[PDB]
Amino acid sequence: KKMSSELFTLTYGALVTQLCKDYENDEDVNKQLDRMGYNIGVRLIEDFLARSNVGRCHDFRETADVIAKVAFKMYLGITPSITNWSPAGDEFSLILENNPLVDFVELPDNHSALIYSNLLCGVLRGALEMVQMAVEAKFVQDTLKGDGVTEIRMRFIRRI
Amino acid sequence: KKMSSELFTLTYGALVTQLCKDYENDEDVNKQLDRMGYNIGVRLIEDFLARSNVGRCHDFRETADVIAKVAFKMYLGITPSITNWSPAGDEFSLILENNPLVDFVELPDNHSALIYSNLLCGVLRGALEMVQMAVEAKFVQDTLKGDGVTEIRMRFIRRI
Ligand SMILES: *C(=O)CCCCCCCCCCCCC
Ligand SMILES: *C(=O)CCCCCCCCCCCCC
Repeated sequence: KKMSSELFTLTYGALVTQLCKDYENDEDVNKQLDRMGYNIGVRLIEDFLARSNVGRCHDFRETADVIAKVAFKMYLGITPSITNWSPAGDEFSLILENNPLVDFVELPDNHSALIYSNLLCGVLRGALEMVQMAVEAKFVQDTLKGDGVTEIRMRFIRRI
Repeated sequence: KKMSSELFTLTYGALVTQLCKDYENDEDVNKQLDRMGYNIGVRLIEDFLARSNVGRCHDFRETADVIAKVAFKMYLGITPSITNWSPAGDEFSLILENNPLVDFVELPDNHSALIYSNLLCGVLRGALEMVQMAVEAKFVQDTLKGDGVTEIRMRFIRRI
């Protein structure tokens, strides 16, 4: 059954806090969050494929639509918009007006290099690798850093 | 907006995995999970009170009903049953047939002392402390350990 995001967001917060304690270095935390996200994505994809009707596909644009309109809604309760497609159609952006994971959070002094929700990039990359799609996911905008929106840039590297 | 539990459960899994790496001792992990839960509960209560109609109360039985029928549903998508009330009415149990947090999980060799979802005990204790209620929350049954259900025993210690 569906649930609100508050407990999830606070739990993610505990994770970030623990990593900051474990490494005392924002860059290390960013790296670990992405790694964990990757491992999560490799597992999460099995659940998604079982609960969706995409079957076996490899189309990048279809993948963008499914990620934004189905996966994000299913696992985070939000529907980001798909924007800025590259001429080649191998790059696009996910625009989030609101990011549940940053609720109740206030990025402190000197923590500017920290990419708080970096876990999501790993999830996207790990999940897509399992469907034979090598991609690059990265944050280019973050409301926690004063930006108007949160933006995840997606780039298709090659088929695996 | 509401969301499924899979990403939350896998994220919690990453947290437990990290703690196991950080301490290499199940008892330490249990302790840290509970501590984190406590900190989460102290914050989560503010969100709950703002989104509920309980106002300022201190009744233990009412609290049990609200926890099981409102809070668990709101934050975890499940409604545990309330059972085994003590004669004094200062103790009760939360019975969970299904615990989202243990999905996709298989408690390994020698990890028997680990209380995988211990975070929840801390959440309950921390949240209740903020409403002037000192309590003890502990797992007495766990489906991960072969039990028929997951059981969280709640005991009212005193008003703060
Ligand atoms: C076929 O060409 C489309 C296949 C799309 C598969 C998308 C899998 C995404 C699941 C994980 C994303 C989680 C985002 C929060
Ligand atoms: C008045 O006597 C009842 C007040 C009950 C407050 C309950 C607060 C519970 C919120 C945190 C529990 C989270 C469980 C997943």
